[PDB]
Amino acid sequence: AEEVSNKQVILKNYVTGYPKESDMEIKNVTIKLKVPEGSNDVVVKNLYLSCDPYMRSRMRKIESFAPGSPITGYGVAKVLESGDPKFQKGDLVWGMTGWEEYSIITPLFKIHDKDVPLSYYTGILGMPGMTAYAGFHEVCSPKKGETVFVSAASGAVGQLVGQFAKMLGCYVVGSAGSKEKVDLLKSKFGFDEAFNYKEEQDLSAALKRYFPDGIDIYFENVGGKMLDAVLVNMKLYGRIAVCGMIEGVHNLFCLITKRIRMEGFLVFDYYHLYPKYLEMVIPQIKAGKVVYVEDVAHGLESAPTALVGLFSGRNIGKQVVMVSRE
Amino acid sequence: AEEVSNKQVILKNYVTGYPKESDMEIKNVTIKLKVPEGSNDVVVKNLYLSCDPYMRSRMRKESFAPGSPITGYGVAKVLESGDPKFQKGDLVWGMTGWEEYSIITPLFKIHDKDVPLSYYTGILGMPGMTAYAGFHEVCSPKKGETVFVSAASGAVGQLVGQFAKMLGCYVVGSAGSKEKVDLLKSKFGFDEAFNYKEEQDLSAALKRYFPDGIDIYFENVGGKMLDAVLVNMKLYGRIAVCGMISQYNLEQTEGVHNLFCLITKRIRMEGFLVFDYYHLYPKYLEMVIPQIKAGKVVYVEDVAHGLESAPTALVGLFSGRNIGKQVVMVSRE
Repeated sequence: AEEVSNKQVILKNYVTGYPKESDMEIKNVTIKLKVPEGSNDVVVKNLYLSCDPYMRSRMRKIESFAPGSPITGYGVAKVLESGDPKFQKGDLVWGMTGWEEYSIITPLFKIHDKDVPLSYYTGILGMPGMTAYAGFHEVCSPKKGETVFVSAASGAVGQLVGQFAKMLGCYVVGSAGSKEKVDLLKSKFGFDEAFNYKEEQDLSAALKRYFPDGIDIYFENVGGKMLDAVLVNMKLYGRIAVCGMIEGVHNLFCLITKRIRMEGFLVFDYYHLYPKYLEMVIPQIKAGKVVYVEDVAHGLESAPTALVGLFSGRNIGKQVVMVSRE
Repeated sequence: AEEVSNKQVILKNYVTGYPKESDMEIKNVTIKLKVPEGSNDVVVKNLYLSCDPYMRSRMRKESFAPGSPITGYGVAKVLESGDPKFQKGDLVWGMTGWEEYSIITPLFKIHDKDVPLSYYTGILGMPGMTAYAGFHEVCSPKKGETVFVSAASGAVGQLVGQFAKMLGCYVVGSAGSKEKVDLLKSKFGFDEAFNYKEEQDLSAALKRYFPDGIDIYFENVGGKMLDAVLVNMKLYGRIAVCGMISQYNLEQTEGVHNLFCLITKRIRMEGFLVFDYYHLYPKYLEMVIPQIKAGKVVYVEDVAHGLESAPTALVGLFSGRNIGKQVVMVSRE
């Protein structure tokens, strides 16, 4: 069997406050590229690793990461060997993998379309795209002409939700944390309006300015004070898809008077709809009708920085790490 | 037209904290029992008035007006009508004034008086329709699911528990006294119940009653109770947000902290108002009335007598003096 050096990003310890580079280290080991006898494991060479916000919670003790082992997360990989009938040497796959050059994956999606850049299978064609589609299309049951608000709108998820809303004929407003993200939202992603929540003294007032007749749909990435501001601005029968949250919420009585449906979901419950997502979004990508922006960090050695950078909000759009070229 | 003296319960001032009896007064006016010449109004004699917790909010600056009668749901007899739908002698229920006689702009006609008329302020009126629409529709309940009902001895929660039981759900209720807890289990057939005041830790109390979590929360209370439920919900759990009674007498609301559970447990938490479900009211009556007459569905109300008791009845409600649904009888007829 092939035996190769394997660079890994190890969680050195659980993190309490500011996740920092020094909470991870690079370890170099030797791996044999062989399906373990008996198993239906898959042996892969990792090509891209996604840096996704949910991973931060996994660095603290609560399934969390383990000190001493590689970080894991969504990625794109090429199969080298397989004990699973459905994958063969040479297949391209996306799903959960290790933060390392080669992983052994236990019981993952096969990639069929390679006309698109492979990096997209960490964003629009991967979990963030499926998340936006599940929350917006499935949970909010949106209708043409409805008004839509997205918090953390410059994120991997939010930027898609906004474009999907536009594609449907909705009026769409986004919230973000810098001048440059706000301009990106309007100038690159086609949000009708956007605002820097940091510059507003009164979030409810600011939502009222952009939604004079109220909000039909909130794509919730934030919670707390932002949610309170959304609640008093919702239209009757308004819908809130609770995707992510980052202060006590005081305005829940608005759920009654406005008859709001507020509903949490997890993307992995909707993966049986992924083919039907690919059929909607792939042509849009081709017709240049849905755009995507991303920061690409190069090499595993840059991965600790990239991850801390994402957690920090120090980057524009989706953060990814390219593990190797080709 | 007949002209009669008309006692009225007037809101004297907007209310700060818990209402007191002195926030209201009895006034006596002369009323002409006549349909205003242009209108399709109905002239009614009021027989029963409901005391409902949502009224407490209407007492602060839709809101009630200082100097004017309190208004709310009641049961009344038609004396004169400018509306072909309603005839002299009809019994109706709907919004009316806290007074002996009201002029209403059309309101449900009552057909069955083989039940107590007071029932049309509760089990057969708005609270019963709320329990029905909230549990039967909003909660999408299934046999064998676990159900928690806050303010369970209240007018709405006491029905929710019995509906859940009829479906074969396992049902637990919270109330604010030993007497109300005993009632939930002995009369309303809740599987368990507890006095919220006697629990050091609501989250741990709910874990004890629901080892595997709560499928359905019928929410009447809000606040720390909701936070304790959130951490105890099952996967794809549902919360019908009906009322938040713990919140109505506060200058500012309490912060809810556990909404991250909506994500982890994929909960649907949905507000609703009975106004949107009155299309199901004929279905609800035709189901519930046979059950009432068979003693398969039970109700507990308190009936205070005379308009002069209404302030005390209303204040009492807001502070838990009543067992079950509070009503005021204005008159017999």
